[PDB]
Amino acid sequence: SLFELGKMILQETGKNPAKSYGAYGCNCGVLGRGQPKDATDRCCYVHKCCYKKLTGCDPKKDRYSYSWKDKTIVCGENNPCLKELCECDKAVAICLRENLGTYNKKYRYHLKPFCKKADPC
Amino acid sequence: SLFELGKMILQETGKNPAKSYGAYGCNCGVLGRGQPKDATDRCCYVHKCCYKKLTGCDPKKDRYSYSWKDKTIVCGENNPCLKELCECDKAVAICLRENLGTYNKKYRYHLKPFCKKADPC
Ligand SMILES: O=C(O)CCc1ccccc1
Repeated sequence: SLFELGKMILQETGKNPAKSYGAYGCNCGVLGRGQPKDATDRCCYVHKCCYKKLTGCDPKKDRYSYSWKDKTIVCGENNPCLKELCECDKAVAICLRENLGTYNKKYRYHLKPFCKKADPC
Repeated sequence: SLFELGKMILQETGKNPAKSYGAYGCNCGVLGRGQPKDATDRCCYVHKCCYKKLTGCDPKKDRYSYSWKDKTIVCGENNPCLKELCECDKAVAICLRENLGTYNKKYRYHLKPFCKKADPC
């Protein structure tokens, strides 16, 4: 769900997930996808493209189990969809941390309706 | 559009609109409505209910003209829909400023998918 997604992003980046990534760019947080704005945004593009196959689970609401073991996100889920969902969230969390170097605060509270359409997944 | 709306909220409250009201509560900013969580959220519940009386104007994208005169938002505006929309945005801006006294930061980046459903407008 959004709870696990948020903890993962916090754990990886060390930043408040809802505040930095809840409305970042044309892809991250609320809503769907659009043309990415930078690498941080492109992380979430893939993240949502990754969500697309889970038809599945509710990526926002369905909870799942995972562990923070030696500063590594370990998905511990039986249930195919939830396991895939957890791996989606793990990936984006990692990607977000790797691209902290180009995090732009000007995209933090982006107005998404004015985003250009995204390429299909 | 979101630009005039955000400017209004800034002018009345003195606060960053996207940051304070972009994802506040179950009703402020992105998405639809849910059960209000305080007075400030309820100011956006009304705001979104007000959008539903419009006649084909786009509340998120359509620009309109307004003036900041004697510290009052004065909707100019030709085009009747745009004017009602301007009045809708003006209302919530004032309402948001009037209810700054009970603004709760813990609702700032609220997780809206877990909000309980709103009544019909
Ligand atoms: O963005 C923050 O970290 C806190 C911001 C804030 C600014 C003004 C009043 C309350 C909170």
